Amino acid sequence: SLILVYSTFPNEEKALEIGRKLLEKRLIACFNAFEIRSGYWWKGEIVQDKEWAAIFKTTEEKEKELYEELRKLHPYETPAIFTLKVENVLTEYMNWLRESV
Repeated sequence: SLILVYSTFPNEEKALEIGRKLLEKRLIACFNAFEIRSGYWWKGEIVQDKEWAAIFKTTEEKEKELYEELRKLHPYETPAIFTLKVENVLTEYMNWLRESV
């Protein structure tokens, strides 16, 4: 079925280049990326950062391969990579997604 894999990137160019590479490899059907502000602890201090998030849409069958490729293309050493399962999907869109990967 459809799965959404989320990650964050240091800038717009890196998010878009990785999404294009994943599409070139036919590992994902599409991506949606957007600018975010983030906050987290780093070296004992709370920091505020500006990043780009992206959601990568693909099938459950491609999840392992997508995790492996995305980890290998990521600029971050320990990137946020996690999966959100979906409960329903418009049939025609699910067919387009499945045919694409």
